[PDB]
Amino acid sequence: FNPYQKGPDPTASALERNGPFAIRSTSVSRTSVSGFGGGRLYYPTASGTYGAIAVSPGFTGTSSTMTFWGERLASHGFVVLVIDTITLYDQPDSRARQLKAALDYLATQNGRSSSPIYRKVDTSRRAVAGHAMGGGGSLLAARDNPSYKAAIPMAPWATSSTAFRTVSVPTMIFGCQDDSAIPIYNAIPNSTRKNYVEIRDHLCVMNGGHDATLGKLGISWMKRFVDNDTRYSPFVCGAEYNRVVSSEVSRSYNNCPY
Repeated sequence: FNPYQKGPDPTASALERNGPFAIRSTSVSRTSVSGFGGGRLYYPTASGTYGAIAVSPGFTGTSSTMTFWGERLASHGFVVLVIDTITLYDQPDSRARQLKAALDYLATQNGRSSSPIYRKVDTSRRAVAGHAMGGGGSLLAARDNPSYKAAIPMAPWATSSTAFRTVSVPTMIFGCQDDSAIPIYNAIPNSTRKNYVEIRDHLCVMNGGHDATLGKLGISWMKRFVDNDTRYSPFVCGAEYNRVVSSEVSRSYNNCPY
């Protein structure tokens, strides 16, 4: 009995579409929060306590460019806050701090009976994700906050790959072959559970056309690590992953099994 397990036993097709949790979304206003630029909160309406995921857009990106991830993750049983940055021009380090703020905001809101997500978040199970500089942001957050359960940097950008040589959070990186992501993956300690999947734009991961495959891989990673849902092992390490990776995928690395 995994107490964090949610949703039906997984299938490829169910992971290639919006999931079985009905979700609502609300706007988090800039005026309500000091540590980030507000954003879009997606949450399963169904009773329960869920893992919390904060997702960063990249450089000049808005929460609206990442709504795919809000809906896709939340609809498979996560509370997902797609942040807007304090400015469009915020660097990775600032995106990292804003992702950490967004997760702390989710923990604070969890405890307020005023909040639609009152008692809906397991504040012990947090993950980060983001696109480009938001990817670098997610990975810096995960570096600084090893209690986090998972990171998914998608087309990650940073000024240094050696910055990630202490990452201790299970990290799935998405690459777009015709775009940095590999030096980042190589820098992560091989003692850290990690996975690289290269799709064949820079915004091939952004709201992209490989939505099916990237969504499946991403939900699977959050399930496996945020929920400890070993039902998804076939989808991140086993026969299903190997099917995905063998097809659309130019290259993949991992240190499977986990």
